[PDB]
Amino acid sequence: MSILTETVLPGIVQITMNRPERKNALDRACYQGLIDAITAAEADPDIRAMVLTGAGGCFTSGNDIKDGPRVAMDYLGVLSTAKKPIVAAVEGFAVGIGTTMLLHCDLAFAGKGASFRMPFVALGLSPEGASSYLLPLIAGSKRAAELLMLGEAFGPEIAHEAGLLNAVTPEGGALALAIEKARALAALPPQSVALTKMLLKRAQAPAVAETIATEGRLFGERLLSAEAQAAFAAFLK
Amino acid sequence: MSILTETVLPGIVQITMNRPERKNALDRACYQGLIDAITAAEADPDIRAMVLTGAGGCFTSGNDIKDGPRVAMDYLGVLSTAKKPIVAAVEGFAVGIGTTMLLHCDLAFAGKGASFRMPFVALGLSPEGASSYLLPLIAGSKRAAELLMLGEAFGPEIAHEAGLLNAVTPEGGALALAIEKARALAALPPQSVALTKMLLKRAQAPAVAETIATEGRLFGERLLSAEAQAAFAAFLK
Amino acid sequence: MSILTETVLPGIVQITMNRPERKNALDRACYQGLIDAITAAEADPDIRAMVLTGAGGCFTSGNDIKDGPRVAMDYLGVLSTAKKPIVAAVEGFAVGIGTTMLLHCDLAFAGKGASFRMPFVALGLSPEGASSYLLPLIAGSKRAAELLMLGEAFGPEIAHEAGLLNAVTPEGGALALAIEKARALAALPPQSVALTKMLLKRAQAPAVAETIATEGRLFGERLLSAEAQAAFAAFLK
Repeated sequence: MSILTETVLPGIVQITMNRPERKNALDRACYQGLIDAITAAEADPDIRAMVLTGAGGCFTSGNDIKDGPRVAMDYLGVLSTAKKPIVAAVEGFAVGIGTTMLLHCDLAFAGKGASFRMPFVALGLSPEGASSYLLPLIAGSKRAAELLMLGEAFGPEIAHEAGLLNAVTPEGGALALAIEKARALAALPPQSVALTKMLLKRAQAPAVAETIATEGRLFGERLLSAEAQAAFAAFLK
Repeated sequence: MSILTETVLPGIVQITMNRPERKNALDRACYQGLIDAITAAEADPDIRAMVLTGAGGCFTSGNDIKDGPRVAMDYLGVLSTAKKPIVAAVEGFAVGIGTTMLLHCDLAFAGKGASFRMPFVALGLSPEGASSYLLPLIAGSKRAAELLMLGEAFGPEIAHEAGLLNAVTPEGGALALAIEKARALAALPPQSVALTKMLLKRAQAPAVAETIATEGRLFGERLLSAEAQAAFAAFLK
Repeated sequence: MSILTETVLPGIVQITMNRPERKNALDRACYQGLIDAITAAEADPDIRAMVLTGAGGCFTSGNDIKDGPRVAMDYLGVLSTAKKPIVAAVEGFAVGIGTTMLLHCDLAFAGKGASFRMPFVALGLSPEGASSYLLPLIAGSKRAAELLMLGEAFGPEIAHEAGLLNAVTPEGGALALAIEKARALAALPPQSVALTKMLLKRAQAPAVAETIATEGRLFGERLLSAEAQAAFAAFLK
């Protein structure tokens, strides 16, 4: 119950990652909570768009180290196959699955001061979220290599240039823009919106599902490597 | 006979959408006219490049509501498989198939003040022109969603950033640049130009042809939906 | 022995195209030399990254006209399947295979004043390096057509915008940045780096190998055309 859900406007549900003490870090129940909200909103004929965001000037710092990867994979599988529009609004940290889940949102906006990173390689792990398939397609392979292979931190402007964001707002302004765009989505003919999203994703969809499964298997392998063991011990200083 | 054709320079045919009273709106005969010009230029060993443009500070406002989609599909099928270079030059409105036909031109230039839009979703319709396949590839999925799913109007700079335009000229200057580039194409060894274009398009070509057919079937379905009926009635105020 | 190899830092080999009198033009032995360096570095467990560059303010002017294409193809086949990171650093001319080999490097940087070109079409030839497949994917089809079909010369900023370069440095500064990024690659867990690179390239890899073979066959055909014969005679004034 660290995942907030409210109908904030007609046709629009807002799903909020709410754990600011731990930078909205995703607990196992958070993944379940996120699966429940999306599922309910998909089944709800009231609802024509979803906005996804985090509380307290933070999006999410990613997977909670304390609170294997199968539930993360279930969430990505749910997120990537949702039939209705999903609009993301990012402030502060969007790290790990914080970044890669943006790949499956139809629209994404971040304020200045946002900080993105995929540090899987540095933890002796491997890509997730179908990032190893999608990111070369939307960012070009050069940029996909600097972000996934080097695991460089990056700001919203690079995130725009890399195909992760439609637009950068000033700081604290991403949610207002996200809600505006969700409103315009909700005012459109919903069947036509759904058909368009499905056709937009038609060519990538089987490769995304097979990539999530293949990444998950390797990620599970990598969680058992000596490199991951040493890197986590290094990450705890 | 609202489609003008002239050999304007050695090796170069200019095909002009000429209906300024209706913003070069495409009539059923216009599609046929456009099919005839491309076909003749393809068969003509005189001809090494085509420039495509509209008269009167306008490219086209798209499909003429008065004057089903099979002939549009035949034109796209013809445009997408032409063996010789096609260079587009856009002023003013390039709306609907006005925009999506740019996907199949090898080069495209627009002046400042150009206005692009794919408003299919707003009319309770669905994507066409193989836009649902190509646009995610050239623009990234984020930007493809704002343009097709929201149907936002957009200018030439966004059209450049979205992979629809090689370059933006000042207003009224797109045709001069288009002709310059067609001249350089015509001065090159034509068999080598043709082989290069074919290899550039080799990976996308079957998916484009199957997407045009699949979009056309859904578009035909959607022309019969209640949503399209209501949206057109709304569009007529 | 115009290909220099040195371990310049721990874990890092630098491979230098060294023929400044002929703008580092690639001789048949240069291709062999480049195959040997990559192969040795791949087999060497000391080595975690490769930097590739040219001497004398030049990257390479490409295939040496004097000193058929099968050895070029063997090099590309080797370059495109290397398991360890490869970082390119470009000054001056990067022409022909000078440009297309950048497609297979994981990272690439050039200084201001760099000059890129794929002039295959102008020589009555055809694309190589799997450029006809990769370049539309990373640059969009519009830009791939201006570069391959027109064979326009272009600078590093366009090379960045076209997905050939991670970043542009000032003149003479590309090697320093390349070495910095290779150092960061070498400091990361190598198995995790290798797994990530392999997953990044997993979807493109069979199409790259089949495209290299198909381009090579057509390139060989084109080396025998009258157009190539006339264009080379024209190129010699």
